[PDB]
Amino acid sequence: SLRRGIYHIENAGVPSAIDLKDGSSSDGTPIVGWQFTPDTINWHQLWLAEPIPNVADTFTLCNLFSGTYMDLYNGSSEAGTAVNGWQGTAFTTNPHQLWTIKKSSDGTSYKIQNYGSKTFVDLVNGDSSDGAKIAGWTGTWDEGNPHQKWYFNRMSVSSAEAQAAIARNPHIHGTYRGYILDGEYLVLPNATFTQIWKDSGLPGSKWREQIYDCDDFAIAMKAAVGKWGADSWKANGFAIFCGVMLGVNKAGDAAHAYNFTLTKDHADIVFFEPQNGGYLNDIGYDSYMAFY
Amino acid sequence: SLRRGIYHIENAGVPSAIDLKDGSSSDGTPIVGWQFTPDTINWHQLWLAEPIPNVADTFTLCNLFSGTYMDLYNGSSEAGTAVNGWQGTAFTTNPHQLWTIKKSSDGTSYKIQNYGSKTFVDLVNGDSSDGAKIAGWTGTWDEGNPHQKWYFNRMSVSSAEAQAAIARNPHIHGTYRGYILDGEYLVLPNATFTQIWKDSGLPGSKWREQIYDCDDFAIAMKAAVGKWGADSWKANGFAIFCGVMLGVNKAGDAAHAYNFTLTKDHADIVFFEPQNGGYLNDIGYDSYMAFY
Ligand SMILES: C[C@@H]1O[C@@H](O[C@@H]2[C@@H](O[C@H]3O[C@H](CO)[C@H](O)[C@H](O)[C@H]3O)[C@@H](O)[C@@H](CO)O[C@@H]2O)[C@@H](O)[C@H](O)[C@@H]1O
Ligand SMILES: C[C@@H]1O[C@@H](O[C@@H]2[C@@H](O[C@H]3O[C@H](CO)[C@H](O)[C@H](O)[C@H]3O)[C@@H](O)[C@@H](CO)O[C@@H]2O)[C@@H](O)[C@H](O)[C@@H]1O
Ligand SMILES: C[C@@H]1O[C@@H](O[C@@H]2[C@@H](O[C@H]3O[C@H](CO)[C@H](O)[C@H](O)[C@H]3O)[C@@H](O)[C@@H](CO)O[C@@H]2O)[C@@H](O)[C@H](O)[C@@H]1O
Ligand SMILES: C[C@@H]1O[C@@H](O[C@@H]2[C@@H](O[C@H]3O[C@H](CO)[C@H](O)[C@H](O)[C@H]3O)[C@@H](O)[C@@H](CO)O[C@@H]2O)[C@@H](O)[C@H](O)[C@@H]1O
Ligand SMILES: C[C@@H]1O[C@@H](O[C@@H]2[C@@H](O[C@H]3O[C@H](CO)[C@H](O)[C@H](O)[C@H]3O)[C@@H](O)[C@@H](CO)O[C@H]2O)[C@@H](O)[C@H](O)[C@@H]1O
Ligand SMILES: C[C@@H]1O[C@@H](O[C@@H]2[C@@H](O[C@H]3O[C@H](CO)[C@H](O)[C@H](O)[C@H]3O)[C@@H](O)[C@@H](CO)O[C@H]2O)[C@@H](O)[C@H](O)[C@@H]1O
Ligand SMILES: [Ca+2]
Ligand SMILES: [Ca+2]
Ligand SMILES: [Ca+2]
Ligand SMILES: [Ca+2]
Ligand SMILES: [Cl-]
Ligand SMILES: [Cl-]
Ligand SMILES: [Cl-]
Ligand SMILES: [Cl-]
Ligand SMILES: [Cl-]
Ligand SMILES: [Cl-]
Ligand code: NA
Ligand code: NA
Repeated sequence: SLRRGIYHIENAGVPSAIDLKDGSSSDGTPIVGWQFTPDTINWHQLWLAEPIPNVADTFTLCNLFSGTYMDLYNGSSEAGTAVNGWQGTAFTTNPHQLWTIKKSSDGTSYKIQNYGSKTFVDLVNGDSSDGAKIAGWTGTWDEGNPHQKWYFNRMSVSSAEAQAAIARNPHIHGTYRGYILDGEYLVLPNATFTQIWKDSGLPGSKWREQIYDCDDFAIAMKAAVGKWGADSWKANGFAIFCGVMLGVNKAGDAAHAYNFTLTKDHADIVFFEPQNGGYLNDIGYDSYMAFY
Repeated sequence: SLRRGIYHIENAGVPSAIDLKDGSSSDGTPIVGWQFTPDTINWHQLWLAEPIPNVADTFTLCNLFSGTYMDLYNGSSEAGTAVNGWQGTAFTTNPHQLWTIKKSSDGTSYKIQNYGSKTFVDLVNGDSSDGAKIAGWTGTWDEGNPHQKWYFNRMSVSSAEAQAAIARNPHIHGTYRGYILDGEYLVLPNATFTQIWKDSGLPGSKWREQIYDCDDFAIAMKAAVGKWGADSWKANGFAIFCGVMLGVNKAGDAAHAYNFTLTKDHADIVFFEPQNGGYLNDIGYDSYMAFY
């Protein structure tokens, strides 16, 4: 089963993503194929998949930027029926907004079927151009047709996943305790994590004994990433990944406060020094506490 | 011995505080007697007392706002010698800026003696008017003269003191762990804590599932109080008191993230709800973790 999470949804035949045109919140805004840049935030192309209770393999798909839902227009089973963004709710009973998502016959990509119409999300004619129509279309679960096949590229971690990446790190103190604050997290590219740091004003902050020292830098970075999240995205039900750690050096006589993020493959953490913007696989400290 | 800390220094004969005139950082800015308002930040009237290593009962006194030091002008032992703010450093060997501070013969107020001149800080003629001259003057350790007697009203807590106030609270979970970030903390009046909340923009923030929920409010408040500290005060070597707590309800099935401060008498904590500005002796949660 596809897991709850945020996905960048990429056609299997051509490198077009599912894009809500201009990120618009208007009802009936077209969902189209569009090119994308890897290792960036693709602002109009992220989708929060919310599993429906007791309805196997069935989800709402909420655009992260607009807060509006993937909607098959009037639920029509006619081939060519528009797929658009439309107002809704995460656990709606409106079948126009409910999608059964299961692996295709290649075992890697998925097909996306409207729960009411039983038709599939289709990149019409396999057209790779920016703005190409996506429609509901007749199809089967098992056929090869790449027009109806979609890679769900996972852009978030659950809290259990973040905890696993931390636990595999070698720079964790024996007395470590971690404090989990949310359930599902958008993982940022370093380019974006850095941009938030820059825009927070921290690059200009001066270290001052106790009154603006390492703990203040680290907490300010976390707060800046939390503000960024709320100010940037209209969907609810996820957070943005940015941790704080306290750590102690090998000699046991100096402690430090810093941030952390996740690798691109989501399997490991990487430390961030908010006093200078650097990313480090070894910051010189073993973490005794984290919150994220 | 007077403990390291921040003090509001009040004459024993008349209710005038030691005030660095207009908070000015200029060398030679007069230190004068001035009236004050209890339970406020008295912006020009706070002094960070730094003990000198191996020099019994002897300190520098740094104005918290200006960052400049109490200085006996050219170290003169003449009665009437100006006491002024002047550039220096926390552990200076300049005797013009070193002060031996010990209890007077009333056992409550202190006398303040210049380490070089052996003269005492004196509110000239006991004058209660705003802007009255403070000077160095001849005197004795044991005499009653109220012109040379000063109540050191303690406005900060050590970390050990904050930890004690938390440990006496009844709403602490069995699994509680606290994480100490600094060593000495300015305790804010609630009026000021509230003003920082208002000025942070939090009163206008909307609760949103995971993306701006209780943890985000609490961390933003802490960050706002940390920014306030650095932007408001020029002295170093202290922090501003504002904690974050995570807690769990009695039934064990709901958790919450909130802030905390200290009572006026510094002996107890009081919870703060950053979603609405309220102060509570019981927020409905027992804390399992804190950082401050
Ligand atoms: C059959 C029809 O279903 C619902 O209307 C849908 C639309 O539903 C969504 O938007 C409407 C406002 O237009 C409303 O906010 C609703 O809660 C939301 O789910 C939408 O799916 C469009 C495009 O496919 O189709 C129908 O208009 C319902 O509101 C109608 O009363 C009626 O039951
Ligand atoms: C080039 C082409 O690929 C396949 O046709 C697709 C369409 O395939 C879907 O619709 C057809 C009926 O129109 C049939 O139901 C098929 O099972 C289903 O997957 C559809 O993807 C459209 C729009 O993008 O493009 C092509 O027509 C294939 O069936 C055709 O034989 C042909 O090889
Ligand atoms: C005896 C004299 O002592 C020092 O000068 C002091 C002043 O010292 C303070 O300010 C000066 C700059 O004016 C400098 O920054 C110094 O480090 C600092 O401690 C001050 O106490 C004034 C007013 O009482 O008196 C003397 O000017 C030293 O700089 C001089 O060279 C000389 O040794
Ligand atoms: C009213 C007055 O109070 C006391 O005199 C103080 C001064 O006291 C200090 O200085 C005198 C010498 O001028 C002497 O050394 C005394 O021990 C020392 O405390 C001084 O505080 C000035 C400036 O504020 O005001 C008064 O003159 C007292 O000795 C006088 O007899 C008289 O009762
Ligand atoms: C917010 C906006 O994002 C970018 O433009 C989007 C655009 O983004 C995708 O396509 C561009 C090329 O047009 C790049 O491949 C990006 O990496 C993609 O994410 C599309 O989403 C369209 C259609 O909805 O809207 C544009 O606003 C960027 O080019 C803009 O500068 C801007 O940052
Ligand atoms: C920053 C400034 O603070 C206040 O004025 C100070 C003044 O403050 C004291 O005296 C006033 C009465 O003049 C009240 O009692 C305050 O509670 C005191 O803290 C003095 O410090 C003088 C001399 O250094 O400077 C003034 O700037 C306040 O009145 C101003 O509005 C302002 O907030
Ligand atoms: Ca949360
Ligand atoms: Ca600090
Ligand atoms: Ca610290
Ligand atoms: Ca959150
Ligand atoms: Cl094409
Ligand atoms: Cl096939
Ligand atoms: Cl949701
Ligand atoms: Cl008077
Ligand atoms: Cl006497
Ligand atoms: Cl200091
Ligand atoms: Na820096
Ligand atoms: Na509110």
